[PDB]
Amino acid sequence: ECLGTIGPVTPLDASDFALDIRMPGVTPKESDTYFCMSMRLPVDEEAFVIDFKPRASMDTVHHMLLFGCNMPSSTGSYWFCDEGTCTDKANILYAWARNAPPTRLPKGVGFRVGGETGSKYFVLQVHYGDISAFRDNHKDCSGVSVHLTRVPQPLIAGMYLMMSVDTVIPPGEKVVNADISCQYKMYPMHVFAYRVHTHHLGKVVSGYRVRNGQWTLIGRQNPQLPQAFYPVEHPVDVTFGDILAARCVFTGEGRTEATHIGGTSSDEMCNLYIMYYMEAKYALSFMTCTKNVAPDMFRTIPAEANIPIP
Ligand SMILES: [Cu+2]
Ligand SMILES: [Cu+2]
Ligand code: NI
Repeated sequence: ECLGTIGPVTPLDASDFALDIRMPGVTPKESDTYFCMSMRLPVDEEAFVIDFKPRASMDTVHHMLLFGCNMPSSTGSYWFCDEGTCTDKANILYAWARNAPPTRLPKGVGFRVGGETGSKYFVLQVHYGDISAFRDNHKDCSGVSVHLTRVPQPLIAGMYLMMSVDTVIPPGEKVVNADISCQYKMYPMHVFAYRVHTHHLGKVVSGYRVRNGQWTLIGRQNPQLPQAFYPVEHPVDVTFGDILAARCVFTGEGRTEATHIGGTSSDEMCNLYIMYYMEAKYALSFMTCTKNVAPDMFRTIPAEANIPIP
C-alpha cells in the first residue's frame, strides 16, 4: 500500500483531488504504539473535505484519527503522539475504529479547510495494537485518503466538543459523574454523528439537547466500545436558547489513588464529540463547552444516562 513514485496527490478532475495521508513506512517495536504525522494542505486557497477513505492494515491498526490544525506538535517525519497532536487546537475530522465501520458524510456536506481561517495541516494519529504482524520488520503505510474540492459546499460540517476539566475521581468510589453544560447561542446546527472518549474508568457517556426542560438524546455510548463516530439515531437540531448537556459516568474501582483529567492512561477524560452540519452562510466550524452552566438541571437527566449499555 506504500506510496511510491506517484506520491500523495491524485487528480480527480478540474477542481477535485484525493490526498493520501499515510505513515512513512513505520515499524512499531512495542504494543499500543501511538504514531502521529502531519501533511500541509497542498493548496493555500479554501478547500472542502467531502469524503474520507480508510487505508488501514486489518492485521495491526486498532484505530486512526485525523485532525485539522495550524501548528502540528512536531516538525519531524513522524512522532509518538505522547509529544502531542497539535500545539494549537486539534480539530477532529474523522475517526476510524476497528470493528466499528465509519459512516459517510451526508452529500452536500463538507469541512472547510485551508484559506485564511481554515486548517493549514492534517495530523494523522495511528494506534497500533497487536504488533505481532511486524515480525516481518515490514514498513507500514496505513492512513487515510481524503477527498478535497474547491467547489463550495451548501452545508458545512463542524464539531461541538463537550469536555470535562475539573473531574476528580476518588479511589474506590463506585460512582462519579462528570457533568457538562452550555447554552447554545449560534445559528441552528444539525447533529448527524457523535463520538465518545474516556479512558479505562469510563462506563457510559451521554449527550442531550435540553429545550424547555425536555431532554432529547443526541448520543449515548459505552466508551469502552470502539470510539468511532456513530450516526445519530434521528437528526437533531440545536437552536438558540437550547442547552447542551452531557454526562460521563466513571468508577474509582481498581484505583489506589484519585484520578483526575489529563492525557495519560492513569488519567481520565470526559469528551463528547458532536459532529454537525450548518447552512454555509450561517456556519461556524467549531464550538467547545468546558463548563457546567446549569448543574441543577441535571436532576431531570434521563435515567439511561446513569445505566451502563448491556
Ligand atoms: Cu485504538
Ligand atoms: Cu484521552
Ligand atoms: Ni431540522
